[PDB]
Amino acid sequence: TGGRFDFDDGGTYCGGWEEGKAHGHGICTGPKGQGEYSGSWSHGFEVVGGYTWPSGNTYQGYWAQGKRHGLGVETKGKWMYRGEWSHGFKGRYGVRQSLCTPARYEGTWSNGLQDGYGVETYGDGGTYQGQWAGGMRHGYGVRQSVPYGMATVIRSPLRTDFCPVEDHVDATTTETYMGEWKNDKRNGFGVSERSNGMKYEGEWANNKRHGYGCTVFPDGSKEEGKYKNNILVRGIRKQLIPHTKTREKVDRAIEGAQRAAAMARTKVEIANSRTAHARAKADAADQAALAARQECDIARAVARELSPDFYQPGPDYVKQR
Repeated sequence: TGGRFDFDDGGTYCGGWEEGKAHGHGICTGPKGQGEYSGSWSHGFEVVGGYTWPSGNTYQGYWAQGKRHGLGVETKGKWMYRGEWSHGFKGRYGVRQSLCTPARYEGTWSNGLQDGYGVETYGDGGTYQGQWAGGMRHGYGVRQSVPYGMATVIRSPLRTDFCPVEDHVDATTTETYMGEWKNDKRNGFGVSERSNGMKYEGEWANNKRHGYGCTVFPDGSKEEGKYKNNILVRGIRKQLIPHTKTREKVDRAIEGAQRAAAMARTKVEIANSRTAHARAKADAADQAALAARQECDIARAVARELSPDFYQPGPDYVKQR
C-alpha cells in the first residue's frame, strides 16, 4: 500500500509502506522539507535511489543503514565523484573529476579524503603519484611538473612543483621531486631534478631545502652544506684554523635522499595499481547511478499518484542550480 506521513521535524514520507515502515518506492524529504530522497526502500531503509540537496547537488546510487554506501555518483558544483561509498563518505576506491578540465584524483579514500595511494592530476596537467593521508600528500611520492612556462603560478610556500622558483629555469624546464612528504609538503629526504640538469639531493622542510644537502647546477658547479629555508647557511669548508663534520653530514643526507627517491618510485607503482581499480569502480558506479535514476522515476510516479499535491522539491533544486 502507500500513504503520506509527516514527521515532527517538518519533512514527509510519501510512497509505499509495509509493516509501518517505508517499503517499495517513495520520496522522503528532510527536516523542514529540505533535501529529498527518491527511490527504492526495503523495511525502512533506502536501497537504490537519488538524493538531491537544495543546492541542486545530487547523489545517485546505493544506500545502506540510512547512508550513501556501495557504488554511487555525486555531483557537487564543478566536481563529480564516481566510485565506492562507505557509511556516507567516499571510499574505499573512486575517482573525483572536474566537470570541465582533466583535473582529477584516482585512487583510495578514507572518510571522504584522499588517503592511501593514488594519483592527482592538477589543473596544469602535472601530477602527484604516491601516498596520501587525510587528504594530503604524506609519506613517499613523486611530483611531476609540466614545463615551467605552462605550470600554474602558485605562491611560495604552497607551491610544490618547482621548489624554489629561481633563475635556473626556462619556459621548457620540468622538475621532478621523488622522496618524502609531510602534511602536503616536501619534507624529509628527497631528490629534486630539473630537465636542465639542476638537482638537489638532501633534506627538505616546508617545500624548501632545509637541513643538509647538495645542489648541482646546470653548469655542473655545486652548492652544498646546511640549508635554512632554501639559503645555504653553512658550507663544507672549515675555517682557516678550526671539530665540524659538514662534509659527512651532507654525504649522509644525499644517501638518505637517494633511498627516499627509490622508495617514492615503489609507492608510485602501488598508486598506479590503485588508480586502475578506482577507474573500474567509477565505471561500475556509473551503472549504479543509472539504476538509481530509474528507481527515482518510479518513486516520483508513485508519490504523484498517492499525493498529487505533495511538492517533490528535487527537480526544482536542480533547475535553479
